[PDB]
Amino acid sequence: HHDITFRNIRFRYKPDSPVILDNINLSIKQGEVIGIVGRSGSGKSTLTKLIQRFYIPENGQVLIDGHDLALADPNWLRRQVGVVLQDNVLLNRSIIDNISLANPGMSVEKVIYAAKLAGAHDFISELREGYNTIVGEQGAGLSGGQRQRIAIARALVNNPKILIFDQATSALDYESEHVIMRNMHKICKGRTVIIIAHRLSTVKNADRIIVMEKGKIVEQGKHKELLSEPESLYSYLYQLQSD
Ligand SMILES: Nc1ncnc2c1ncn2[C@@H]1O[C@H](COP(=O)(O)OP(=O)(O)O)[C@@H](O)[C@H]1O
Repeated sequence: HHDITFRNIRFRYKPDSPVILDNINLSIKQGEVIGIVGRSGSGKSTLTKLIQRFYIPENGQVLIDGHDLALADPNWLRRQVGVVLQDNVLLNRSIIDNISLANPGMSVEKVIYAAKLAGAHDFISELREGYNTIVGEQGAGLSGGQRQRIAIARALVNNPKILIFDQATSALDYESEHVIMRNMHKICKGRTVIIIAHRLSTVKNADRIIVMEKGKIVEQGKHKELLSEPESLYSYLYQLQSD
């Protein structure tokens, strides 16, 4: 059983626009943790946009959990996928409102569980106003790494079977980075995970790494296998990011 399948996917953003995704074929097993890497503009983000049916491919199919997304209920699909957004925590609103910003009438309990997996609960619980803390600046003063753990909690709150991490657009403080990496196995447990990675090192221990270039998957495998292809793009990108 594959949780996510792309078959022969062709996609451009607008009728005249350039083909961005060119005959993408991908099958991700349930519970697999996938890293997608590649230069900027290679199509990484577009791939995840298709998973959420934000856009519709001119050719080929996307299937989630067996189901062709053409036919799947858009509300169900929405609940099936949690996305860890970058820089998308509403400042004028409380931590709990921010975490439950999908189903506002859900359990404080479910909010807490998700913050705990995300490694946010401990810092939230030591705030004067706790979960009612208004996230925004002067109202509290949450750091960027703290807001990011809130973003993970948000993605996790409805217990999605698929979790997607959008590419990091920023550097997090060492403590936030540390807590997240320490909790990653708990966050991903029981879910099919896609991580769009800035630094290759981020997805070193993924079950499989997908290497995209100019809208195509050019290489795929575990890190060690990808580095064994002598002239691989993966090796080149790996060398470019080495210290
Ligand atoms: N909304 C959009 N409309 C038109 N082109 C877009 C849009 N979003 C992304 N693109 C383009 O599609 C290509 C791949 O984008 P993207 O999927 O974001 O790559 P990546 O995540 O690898 O950096 C780029 O040429 C980018 O400018």
